[PDB]
Amino acid sequence: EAVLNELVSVEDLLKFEKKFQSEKAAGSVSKSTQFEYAWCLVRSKYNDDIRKGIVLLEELLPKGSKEEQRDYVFYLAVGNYRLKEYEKALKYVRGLLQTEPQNNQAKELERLIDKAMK
Amino acid sequence: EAVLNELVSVEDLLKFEKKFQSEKAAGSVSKSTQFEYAWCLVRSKYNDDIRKGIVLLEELLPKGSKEEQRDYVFYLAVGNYRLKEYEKALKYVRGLLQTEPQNNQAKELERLIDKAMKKDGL
Ligand SMILES: [Zn+2]
Ligand SMILES: [Zn+2]
Ligand SMILES: [Zn+2]
Ligand SMILES: [Zn+2]
Ligand SMILES: [Zn+2]
Ligand SMILES: [Zn+2]
Ligand SMILES: [Zn+2]
Ligand SMILES: [Zn+2]
Ligand SMILES: [Zn+2]
Repeated sequence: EAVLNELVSVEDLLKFEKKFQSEKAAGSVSKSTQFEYAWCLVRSKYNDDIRKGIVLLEELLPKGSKEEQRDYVFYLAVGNYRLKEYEKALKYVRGLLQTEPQNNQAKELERLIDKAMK
Repeated sequence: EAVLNELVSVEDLLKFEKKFQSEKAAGSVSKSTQFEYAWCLVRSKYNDDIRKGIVLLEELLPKGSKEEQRDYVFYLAVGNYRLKEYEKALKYVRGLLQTEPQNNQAKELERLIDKAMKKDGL
């Protein structure tokens, strides 16, 4: 239920933030640590987490491989979709559908963005 | 959020499945990859995925360090809670509370398990 979703999310966000702030103090944030931190931020209920999570994914975009960039663009569309930036979230998932046309998860996300605009 | 949570779950579950199957074909499966896959499995909508995630966590339990074992025990309690293995979920969350008495997440999880048992008539 909602209480269980809150418990697991708090456990993950508390661990990933502590791991992110520790590597940031050491001047060496790995891409996995920054991605998992932004992954929890874009799934948060509050906008100042979603905005922060989108910023972290934008920084990882010019530093990841083509397979890693697809996972970043997917959650950039998810993050902007939850910030009601529907037009920007569409160009992210459409550009993702150009390289993976048969991605059922990305194709279904386009439906949510389209139904939100309509 | 219902359709959106389904999308994020399948996207992560498919990504870590391929990374798990690739390392499995290589012979060696790292603890980080096996944990991340099991972490998504115990959070899936379907029960068969949750059971597979519990098995992967049971294999990592005797291997990991004391800090890694706390995360294994925490999600072993979450997985068994969703499968309504209540007494099994209690022994895990009570074991984590033995080493961390001030863990509000495990303390609230123990109350959640207790509520679900009374709602189910046990
Ligand atoms: Zn936070
Ligand atoms: Zn707020
Ligand atoms: Zn906040
Ligand atoms: Zn806030
Ligand atoms: Zn927050
Ligand atoms: Zn498959
Ligand atoms: Zn992860
Ligand atoms: Zn702990
Ligand atoms: Zn107790």
